[PDB]
Amino acid sequence: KVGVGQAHSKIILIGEHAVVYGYPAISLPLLEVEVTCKVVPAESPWRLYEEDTLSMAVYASLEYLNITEACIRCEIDEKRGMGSSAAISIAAIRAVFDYYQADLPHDVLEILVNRAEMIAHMNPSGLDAKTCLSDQPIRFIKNVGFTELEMDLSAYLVIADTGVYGHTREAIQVVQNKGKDALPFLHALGELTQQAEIAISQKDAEGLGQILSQAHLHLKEIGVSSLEADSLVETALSHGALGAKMSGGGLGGCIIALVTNLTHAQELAERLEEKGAVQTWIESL
Amino acid sequence: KVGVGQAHSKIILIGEHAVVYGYPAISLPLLEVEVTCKVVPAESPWRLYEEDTLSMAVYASLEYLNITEACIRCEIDEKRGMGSSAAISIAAIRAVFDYYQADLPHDVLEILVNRAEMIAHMNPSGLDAKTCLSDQPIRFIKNVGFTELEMDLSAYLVIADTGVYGHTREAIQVVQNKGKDALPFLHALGELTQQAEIAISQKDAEGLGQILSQAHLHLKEIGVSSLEADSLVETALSHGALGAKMSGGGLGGCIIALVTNLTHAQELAERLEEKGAVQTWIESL
Ligand SMILES: C[C@@](O)(CCOP(=O)(O)OP(=O)(O)O)CC(=O)O
Ligand SMILES: C[C@@](O)(CCOP(=O)(O)OP(=O)(O)O)CC(=O)O
Ligand SMILES: [Mg+2]
Ligand SMILES: [Mg+2]
Repeated sequence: KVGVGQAHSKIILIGEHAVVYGYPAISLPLLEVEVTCKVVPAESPWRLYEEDTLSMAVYASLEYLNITEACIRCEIDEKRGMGSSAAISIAAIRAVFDYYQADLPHDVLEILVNRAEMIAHMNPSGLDAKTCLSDQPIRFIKNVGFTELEMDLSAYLVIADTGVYGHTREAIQVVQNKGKDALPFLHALGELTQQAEIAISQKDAEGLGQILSQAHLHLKEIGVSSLEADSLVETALSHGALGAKMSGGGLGGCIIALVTNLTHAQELAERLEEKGAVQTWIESL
Repeated sequence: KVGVGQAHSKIILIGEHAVVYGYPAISLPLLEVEVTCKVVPAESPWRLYEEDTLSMAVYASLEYLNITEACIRCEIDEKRGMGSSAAISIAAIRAVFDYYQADLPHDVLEILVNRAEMIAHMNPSGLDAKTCLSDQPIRFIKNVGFTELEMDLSAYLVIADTGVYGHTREAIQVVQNKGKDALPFLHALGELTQQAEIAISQKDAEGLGQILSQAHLHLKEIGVSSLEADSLVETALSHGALGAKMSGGGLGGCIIALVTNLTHAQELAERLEEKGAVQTWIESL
């Protein structure tokens, strides 16, 4: 007997970092980008060596089940770097309960994914987890709620993994340390997110693309982008992408690019891997 | 013309600090404990000198309304120290919109109170604001949600203000810096909150009181209580309180004590002010 669990991932269109301060964020489920965790028997009991979201999901699950001596090991595993912190949490929790064949209502799961994220010190706005449990793009505000969005632009979004494992915590630190000097950054993002909705409302991928490139500049100035991400966006843009920006926690992670044609989309991903992206993925919009 | 806004407050029964890591928290509306803010005309435009939740509520309101030159001043004002960070935010926002006679749906308000709290760097779990907008006690978990609780113990809760202005941010820092050593603290609180629900379910004020005293010890050990708070609880207990603990952000703030008789309640508050509490208040349960 082996326990297995699997979660889908997501990608942030816009609102990264700003969501942390109560500003809206729009994100898209990545239903075909999944993560899997297996749980197996072990000689010695399971221990806690780190504050990473996986170990933390195990712990939070064990605490719940009330098991201190869990003689088990929980490894991971696709599309590697495209699985988020929450995605990993969800998968583990499921794998753990499944191993123990424990009952798991959706409320509980959601409660435990967010708790693991929190004790992993990821400082969740609640957006990652939320989107990984949704099957529709959503509009989100921390500590308040979300609404599902209609998303039909007949466009494609190309996702590229920078290869650099995102230092999300450090990124939140940067924006946090800026204090009041982040307000203009936050403000600018708040606006861009508003227009982003309009554009989406009007099914104007071009308008949208523009807004995204902008979002990237502000994310870059505030200091949470990366050279890998920046050069990938540049490549994106220098190949006719309606727009491009980094998505997620920053300081590593992924890039997203907007396009309205399939030939173009496949071309862009190729071009990107060619430039050094470890993986790519094309999502319909 | 003068703008005015008014919010009610709340008190945390249990889950302080632990709620920050995704653990449940139970809190009670304080409908008769209100805060008021007035907004008036001014010579020079309004500026931002600090990251305190009031100024932050003004800013977030102005940003929303899209007013940069707000030639206005927004002062505060009762039951002083019993008004929370969110309570102050709510009152200001209302006073500001009211001054401008701007439309304000409840969604917007709630969105702006939480945003102000966030830019004021208060690190809201969402509980303060939530309870200040509720008229029923609630069970709460960060980034997930809340449920209203039935609360009928025919008991009284005595609230005492330590006088020391709570250093809530610093307190969150302490628990944050403990890292993994806070897990046992969090765990213990998670449990206590569970029993707290049971007791409430069974209308067992004694059982409940016990749990509260315990909650105070763990809050004290982890290092977020205060001498003023501790000595007040001690006085509470040394006078037959079913239980007592600090409530709120810690490092200052208030104490709550449980009792089931009115004579006892009034007696306790007196005794407490006598010991140095700046204000007291008795809420029905
Ligand atoms: C900074 C944030 O606003 C965005 C984080 O984006 P992701 O959750 O996609 O990042 P990782 O899971 O670390 O790869 C934090 C937050 O809102 O949770
Ligand atoms: C530490 C916390 O869990 C409890 C804060 O309690 P209050 O919001 O009542 O404190 P103040 O408004 O500063 O007086 C933080 C949180 O959950 O928001
Ligand atoms: Mg994340
Ligand atoms: Mg507060």
